[PDB]
Amino acid sequence: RGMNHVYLIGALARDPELRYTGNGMAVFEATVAGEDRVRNLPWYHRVSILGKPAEWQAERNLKGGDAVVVEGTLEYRQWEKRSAVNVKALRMEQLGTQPELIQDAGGGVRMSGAMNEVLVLGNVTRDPEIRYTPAGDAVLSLSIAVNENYQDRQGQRQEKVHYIDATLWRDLAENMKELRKGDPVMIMGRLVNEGWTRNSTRVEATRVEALAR
Amino acid sequence: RGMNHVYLIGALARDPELRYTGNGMAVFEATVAGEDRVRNLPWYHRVSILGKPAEWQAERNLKGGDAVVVEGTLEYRQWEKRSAVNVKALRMEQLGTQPELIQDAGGGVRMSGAMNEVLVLGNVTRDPEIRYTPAGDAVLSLSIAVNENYQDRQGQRQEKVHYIDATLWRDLAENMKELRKGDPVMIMGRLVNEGWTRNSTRVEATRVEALAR
Repeated sequence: RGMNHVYLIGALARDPELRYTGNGMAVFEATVAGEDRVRNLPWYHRVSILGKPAEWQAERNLKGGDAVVVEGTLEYRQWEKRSAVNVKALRMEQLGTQPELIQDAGGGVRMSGAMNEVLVLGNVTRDPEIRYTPAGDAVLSLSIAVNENYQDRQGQRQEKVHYIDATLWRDLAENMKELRKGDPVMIMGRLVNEGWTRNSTRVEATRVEALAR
Repeated sequence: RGMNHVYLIGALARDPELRYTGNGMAVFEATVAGEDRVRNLPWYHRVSILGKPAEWQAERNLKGGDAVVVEGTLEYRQWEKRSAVNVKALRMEQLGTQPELIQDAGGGVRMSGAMNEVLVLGNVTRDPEIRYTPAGDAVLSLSIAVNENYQDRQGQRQEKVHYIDATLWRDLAENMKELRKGDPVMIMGRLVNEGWTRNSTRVEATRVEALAR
């Protein structure tokens, strides 16, 4: 139970990198960047692939400016507390068509006519926070727990949690403001980066469904 | 003999990363970014620190938006051929003042009122290429070899070469167009990235001195 899906079509903002962790694990890192018509809103997301798949991807030798499709999951990480959500994939696929690129001052590029979709299903972790813009537009910050099963070194089942933050606007905010900790919910939207004082990767919701309690 | 110096004052364009090579060597990577009044011309340069110094720097926990001073060298690398020049440092130092930052669409930042200086001294590797813009401004592409001594694992002296490309404009181009392979030369200028069809880190010369042959 619980869903965790991200689909991106974007340009590699610059050449990806293959490196290693302190433990010797391969990590392939690329920034995928786009803007979708939904104003033209830009996004840039770091995508990581780990282990042998990282080496396999690196071998494909994709470069900055290449358009890719990526299927991935949102990965929550926590350290000393501070936290971040990033996109994890197993592979990307290069598009056969040549994207229309927009160059930024850093020499980074993004793809016009991109795609950015998230589908997550989990449970609310805490009573949500409702606020209003000065003009009276509702905004609700909602945090959900997405549970992942995995097998450790011993072959015993373990659980991992990803805490995913979502931003709901206007009617979506008003409709979901009565959600409570523990309530199951499904959220569809786009993956965005929201700046604060700090960075936060969030889901800007386009559709939300409270699930049967 | 031979000089290889880069001085940068800029903002970290985003959070730096500590990673490792396939051989387990620590590599600290940061992008330092600025624009200097000399129009306001932006630059973004990847700076690398290797080994224990990389770990030491990572411990300082500098973040995107922090202003730094970096003293470094230009490092030439070659693979299968293709090549790149990057900035190598042993440490950066954070400024005590808060920079005026300019944000790009990628969420990257650069520092206004930055500093970017290169001093190199080596020998011309090949007869230089002179071209003219349509309006008749001279441009000379000049490549020099900068020789570095080092000790290998056995304690024997070895040499390493860095091939550095420079762009000379107008009077500087006309003045230096008679340079020949082997001629010693000193070049001062700013480190830039020049796009082509590909990326090239080059020295845009502000002063050049032919040395006694």
